[PDB]
Amino acid sequence: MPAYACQRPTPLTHHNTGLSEALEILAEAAGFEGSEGRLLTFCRAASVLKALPSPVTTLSQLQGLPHFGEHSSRVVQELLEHGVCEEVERVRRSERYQTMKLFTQIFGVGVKTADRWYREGLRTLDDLREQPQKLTQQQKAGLQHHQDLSTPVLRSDVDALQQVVEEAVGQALPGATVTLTGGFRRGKLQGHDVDFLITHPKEGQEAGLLPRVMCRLQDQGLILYHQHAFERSFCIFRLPQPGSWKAVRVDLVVAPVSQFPFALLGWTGSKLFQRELRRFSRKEKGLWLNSHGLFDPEQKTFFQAASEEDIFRHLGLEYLPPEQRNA
DNA sequence: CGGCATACG
DNA sequence: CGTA
DNA sequence: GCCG
Ligand SMILES: O=c1ccn([C@H]2C[C@H](O)[C@@H](COP(=O)(O)NP(=O)(O)OP(=O)(O)O)O2)c(=O)[nH]1
Ligand SMILES: [Mn+2]
Ligand SMILES: [Mn+2]
Ligand code: NA
Repeated sequence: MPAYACQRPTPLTHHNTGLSEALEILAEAAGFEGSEGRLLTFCRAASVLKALPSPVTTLSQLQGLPHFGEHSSRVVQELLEHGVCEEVERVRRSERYQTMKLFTQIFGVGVKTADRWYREGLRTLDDLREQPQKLTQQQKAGLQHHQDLSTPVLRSDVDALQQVVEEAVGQALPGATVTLTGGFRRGKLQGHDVDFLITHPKEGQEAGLLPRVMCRLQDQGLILYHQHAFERSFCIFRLPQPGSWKAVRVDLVVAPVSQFPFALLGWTGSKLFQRELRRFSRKEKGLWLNSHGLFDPEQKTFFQAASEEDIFRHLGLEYLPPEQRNA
């Protein structure tokens, strides 16, 4: 088992679901308390279990697995022996965890805002609604639309949504393309949102594209919320439903075709996979990776990539298709 | 012990 | 600060 | 919380 998640395939479904879910609760709790290091270790341990070829049945099977020390091993031990980890259950039922989860789930609220609200004594969505002058416009949208945004987006919704985005994109710039990224590209059947990456085959033609796309979607009556030169938009869209509609979160990102492989790689995720890939790049290869490119800080040069395959090769990693990036 | 990804709105 |  |  290699130590970085980008060095091993991680499928969407696996053989240690219960164990990984428990470790991810502890990760989430760590994040709520501002401990990014502990969040990372718990996420990485969870991901290791996702990458295993069969279920862990005995504690000895954790011996020599990366990211399993005393704490993570004890969590697994208790789950294997009793079907439940007391620490995890204590977290699940803490007022602190439940409220931080509720608040951070709101579009426009992060850990820092949630924590302040918690310290101020606020606990429920109706608590926030009763003092709305204190909310940003983004948070007001997030709170108004919270119920719809809490409903999973279905893979069967994505097709009709991509069609409307393509129509707007084609008027904004003929020849521009729309590629489905995010979790759906990794094979997820549901999502919290839909992520689309937009480019044009002629380098430079994509400049100024996103405002044009957004103004057109807005004129079609499809945009319940967006922030508005820019290249990423975090929207709430009106999606048709039987006799009605629902609000869904849609992310649009534009990249030049030169950068498209890097943007596709970054936006396809998973989040942990990309963190691990960027960590690997810098720490093991001395190269700086982001969603725009891959920089050699010695040569002061950028790697031209024509594909995701190119990027994996340049980093000395075996290629993983999107379905095996579910770290 | 230091480090923990790296951007844009 | 929020967001991916 | 863990690797390195
Ligand atoms: O902090 C982040 C968040 C997202 N990303 C990348 C990876 C992620 O898979 C992708 C899309 O982000 P989403 O928040 O939409 N998550 P995803 O599509 O993987 O799952 P879902 O939308 O179902 O929660 O953007 C990062 O690199 N860093
Ligand atoms: Mn997504
Ligand atoms: Mn998204
Ligand atoms: Na949030």
